Amino acid sequence: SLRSDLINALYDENQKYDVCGIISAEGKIYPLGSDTKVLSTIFELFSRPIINKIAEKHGYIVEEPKQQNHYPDFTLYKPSEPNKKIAIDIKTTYTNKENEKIKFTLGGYTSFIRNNTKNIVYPFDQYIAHWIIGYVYTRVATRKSSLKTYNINELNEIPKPYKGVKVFLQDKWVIAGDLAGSGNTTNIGSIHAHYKDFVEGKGIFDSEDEFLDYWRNYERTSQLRNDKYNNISEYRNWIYRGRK
Amino acid sequence: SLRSDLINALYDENQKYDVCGIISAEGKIYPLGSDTKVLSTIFELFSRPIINKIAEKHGYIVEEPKQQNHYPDFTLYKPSEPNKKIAIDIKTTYTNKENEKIKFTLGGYTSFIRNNTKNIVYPFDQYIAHWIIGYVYTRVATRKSSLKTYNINELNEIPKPYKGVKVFLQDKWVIAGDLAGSGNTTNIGSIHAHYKDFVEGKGIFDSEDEFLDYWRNYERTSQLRNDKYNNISEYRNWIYRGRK
DNA sequence: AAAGATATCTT
DNA sequence: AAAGATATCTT
Repeated sequence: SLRSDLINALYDENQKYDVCGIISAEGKIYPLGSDTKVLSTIFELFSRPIINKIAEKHGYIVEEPKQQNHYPDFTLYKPSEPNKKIAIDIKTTYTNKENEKIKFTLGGYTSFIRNNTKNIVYPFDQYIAHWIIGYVYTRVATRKSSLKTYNINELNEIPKPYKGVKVFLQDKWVIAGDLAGSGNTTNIGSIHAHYKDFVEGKGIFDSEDEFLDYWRNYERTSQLRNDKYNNISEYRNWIYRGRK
Repeated sequence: SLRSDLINALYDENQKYDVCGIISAEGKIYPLGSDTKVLSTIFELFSRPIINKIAEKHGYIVEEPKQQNHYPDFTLYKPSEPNKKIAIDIKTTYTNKENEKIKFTLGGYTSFIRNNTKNIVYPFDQYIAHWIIGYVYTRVATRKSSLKTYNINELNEIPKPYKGVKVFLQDKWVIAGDLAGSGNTTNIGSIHAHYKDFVEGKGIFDSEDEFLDYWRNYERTSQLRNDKYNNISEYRNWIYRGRK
């Protein structure tokens, strides 16, 4: 299927290629920096060709946003099936050591999930799937990156800002947690777990319907949350009480 | 001076080189996307070797943040004078057609300017200068060709996501404005003007001390600013009356 | 944890 | 404009 083909293509491409710099039209190469600010950008760009190739192979049109603060990174759909759109978002995070627990920010909880057309390319109801392509990289111990330029002959001598990279594709609701991923920017937080758990989808919500109800009624501050719910257990008790 | 040389080098490099993609150690090239999240990263990386080259020529050490989310992008200082550090931050914004008005977000107003060691590499009082290297690019619409990978022999064929790029170097206080650049993320806003005004330094503050005082006492919401000041005129009247 | 940093945009 | 979106991190 589209999903299985995309997952195979992602593993393969990632296992074969290692990004090491930005290149100019004149052939001069500039090395990469250490921060996720740099790496999330690199992984977004690395993924575009893969996604588009697999999508074409299945008769899916691929669209990127026009406005810069609009979700998702990629909207896939067949012209004949306008209400069966697939949303793909690329998310990045790091680990200092290979077997540590990681977590992702999974998007705002006050935008499109509460208002059908807010900050989203197409109305939220036109999407039948929301996939997360997550990249996890291990930072290198050296805090000092290279500050000189290179040429094509020196590609093998350019130091990489990451030690290793792992990728996965998974439905957003399956990996969503019950604690916010950010405060002032009100993001949904993912489960705090090992890479394997994201791959296998060991989440906390019983369904996508529960995931949505939880995040649509989550309060912004703990003060407001204390009289409602602060976690999954409390949310379920809140349902029992009659949503009050 | 360090400053004249740095801007001559940036201006020169920008005219002779055009970034067109990221490259893998295997020689595969991936095209660039058209949003600022992407170009901001590219311009940061493009600037690094130039800043380091010019700094070394003048005997300065160049240091990048050891921790993420710490200002500034580059800290320059002579070993013999640790308390006269220079902060350089790279900022990017876009324009839809050349010669329109632009504005930048100039960093937070509730972190290091109010608390000497908050989110900054070295205590704020050890910096004698805060320079902003600003990049302005004219946005260009993404085409189908940008969604495939390329080879080294095709560098000149890869489409660029920008039509033109202008660069300037100026002191932060000089180009700082009196209105916030963001709400929930409390950023200082720059003057809203044409590129030449940034190069020339036609700002609104009379001194760096006025700039600091204004932003150290700027309230976070218009409700709270109502009885204090919302702009430079009201701030000056407020100062005239005894800060009441 | 929760709250508020990092950079920049949109209406 | 002011306020709150986009992604992610740290204390």
